[PDB]
Amino acid sequence: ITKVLIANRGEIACRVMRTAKKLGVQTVAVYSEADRNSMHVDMADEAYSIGPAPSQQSYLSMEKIIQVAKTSAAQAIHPGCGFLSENMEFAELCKQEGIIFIGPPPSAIRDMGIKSTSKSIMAAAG
Amino acid sequence: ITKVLIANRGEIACRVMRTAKKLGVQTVAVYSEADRNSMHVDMADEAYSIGPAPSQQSYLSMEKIIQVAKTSAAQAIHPGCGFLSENMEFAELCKQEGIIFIGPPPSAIRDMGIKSTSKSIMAAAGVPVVEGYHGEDQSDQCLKEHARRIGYPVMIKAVRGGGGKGMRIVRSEQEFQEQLESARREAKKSFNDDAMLIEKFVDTPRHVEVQVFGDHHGNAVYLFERDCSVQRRHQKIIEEAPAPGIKSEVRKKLGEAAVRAAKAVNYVGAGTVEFIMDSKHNFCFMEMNTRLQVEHPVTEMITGTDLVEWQLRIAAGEKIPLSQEEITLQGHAFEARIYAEDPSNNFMPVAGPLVHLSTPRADPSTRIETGVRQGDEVSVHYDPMIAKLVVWAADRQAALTKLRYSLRQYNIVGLHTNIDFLLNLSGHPEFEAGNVHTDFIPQHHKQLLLSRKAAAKESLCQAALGLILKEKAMTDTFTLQAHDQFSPFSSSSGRRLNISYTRNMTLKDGKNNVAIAVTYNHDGSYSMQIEDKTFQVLGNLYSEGDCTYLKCSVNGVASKAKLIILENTIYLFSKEGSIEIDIPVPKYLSSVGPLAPMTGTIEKVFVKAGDKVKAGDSLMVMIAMKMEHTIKSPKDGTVKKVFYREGAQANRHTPLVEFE
Repeated sequence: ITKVLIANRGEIACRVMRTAKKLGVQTVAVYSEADRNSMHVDMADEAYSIGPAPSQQSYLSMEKIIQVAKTSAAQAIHPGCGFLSENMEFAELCKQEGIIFIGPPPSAIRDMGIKSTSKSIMAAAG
Repeated sequence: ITKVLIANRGEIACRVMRTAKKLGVQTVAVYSEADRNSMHVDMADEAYSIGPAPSQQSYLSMEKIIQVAKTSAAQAIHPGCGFLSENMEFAELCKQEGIIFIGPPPSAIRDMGIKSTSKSIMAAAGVPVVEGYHGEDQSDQCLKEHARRIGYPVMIKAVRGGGGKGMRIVRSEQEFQEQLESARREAKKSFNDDAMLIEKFVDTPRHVEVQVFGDHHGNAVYLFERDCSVQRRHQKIIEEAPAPGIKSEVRKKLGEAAVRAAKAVNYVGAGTVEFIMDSKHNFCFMEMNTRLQVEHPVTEMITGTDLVEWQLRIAAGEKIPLSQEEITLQGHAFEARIYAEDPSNNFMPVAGPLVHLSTPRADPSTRIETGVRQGDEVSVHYDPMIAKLVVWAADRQAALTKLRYSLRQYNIVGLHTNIDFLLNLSGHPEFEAGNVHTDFIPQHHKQLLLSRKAAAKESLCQAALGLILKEKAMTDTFTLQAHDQFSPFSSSSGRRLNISYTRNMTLKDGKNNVAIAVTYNHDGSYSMQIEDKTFQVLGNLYSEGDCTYLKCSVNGVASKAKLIILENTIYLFSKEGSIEIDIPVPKYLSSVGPLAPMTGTIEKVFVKAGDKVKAGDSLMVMIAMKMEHTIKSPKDGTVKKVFYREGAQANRHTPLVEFE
């Protein structure tokens, strides 16, 4: 991973980018209309806008984040926490598009959605 | 050693002095007339001049360096690299004078001058040298026996001579009929000698260098070997510290073999034993270096040692502070050497001023060693190197990413360098995979020197914005000196009454001109139309230390690049490359036939038709009431007619010569 897109904002976006800079990895972020002058916009090497301030139009969007990853030539996407971090369809979309999803594979995410499914899988393991 | 004289300049002089200051040792340096304002003069506690700029009169002199050591009361001399570092007579002179030579004793230097002498001394100790034969007894029948003894692959070269002709290659046993044909067809017409020597392989060799450090008490340790295979014109360009591509057993074997070699020649100090390998780890000794080398900081990153401190301690009579079982191996380190040179003509060195110098961010894992400050010039009398960038990371791939990431932050403006070559050399699919051998660069040479590419329209928007904001800066610093402060007109807003203002500027991208129409918007944004496409361009300037950065937002895409504007050229340094956009120069700033000054007679004509003069040339001399007037040429070209021959009377404002 030479360039990572961080599909998140604020404290978590800055925490990851500081590590990336330390390692030598380029960072791209997104900022909606709402975070145009937030902390992670200036810390990033490049960032793209998406749309209206509510999260439904900016950070929870599946297509907009991929579109940013493709045009910036990002090799991996880090969802951080709270937006797409538990979105199994997004992890599957990244795989099909060819982008590294930083997180568990879709097969490990989907089976954890139902509490009774993970209870039985783990109980059978001791 | 309480005071050391360093008989060297530049990067190596500063590297040693920083350690000395850390230890508490006073440093003296020498600077010739050439380095009066170089980096190591100010870092030193005291420094002396010697003489004329060429090295023969300053750093290679034996007596001048001793004279400096005596008057400064230095206790030891460190030769560094390249001048007296291999001068055995100087080491003997120091001993006789009473000054500590920091390096091996003369007895260890002299026996290493002759390659056959060190080969025998080390071979007798169990060192795997390149064997072969150096005898003339290798005729056709003997050659068959010699090839069987060393193995069927053979490269045959003359005892005397070369040039790339007359050589014979054996890649199998049943090729001696071809060897006999070639020996008669061409080989003996150019060499004019029957005697030729044999070696084993020439197929993708690698140079692997393992360090040896010994002391005056009989101890020796080894530090982990480097891969030094990547070179062009027999000059090392980059270097890999942990020598990737080998196993831990190879590292142990090279450690023991190099210590046996260093003891065989009774070597003391920090030296290096150079091995050559094939693809199957058959290492053979070729040569040994007897000085503390400039390559060492790339290894220190992965061993965790300080070899300059170690060398000073054993020179004072101490033991090796850290044993061979305490030397670790963590991560990978790379060096990239930045030279003042122009690769477009197959690297000829260039010399000139450095107008801007910026280094990558400091970090314990990013070691920056420079010998040139901003405002300093590159000379022609000494090595054209500017800087060495050394990085460390947890593994090989992380270090290659960090090396390229930080290298693109290194900005030189004022002369041509090899930075773009280093970036294409590291960022090459085969180099990252690990396909490294001594012919890598000539094998892929055409893929490393790439032509200039056209700028994107977004990059032209950034250049136009930087220029506009620089003009604003000039306006702002004029206002700060004005009495009429806070007033309007000072804001470079382009606010016309009831209408908008569009500025039409032209930028030159390489060879081609591009017109950019910049509309000033009421909210401070710009709308820049380049050819047909409109960009919404916002941004400003900010400072970090002594560097100016341009902050851009173009169509919602934020970016940041360093903005340097030097005379006509706009430099944009970003994390994706470096783009140079030129500002065109108008005719009336770049323009800088003739008439008679009074009514006089002409003494001497100079030129006729068919001649050519260049500007500021004597065309005519005329005397007018006893005042000799020499006409000159503001114009240029070739004369078509001279209207007045010598001795004729010319009048006021009468045309003298003509250009067709």
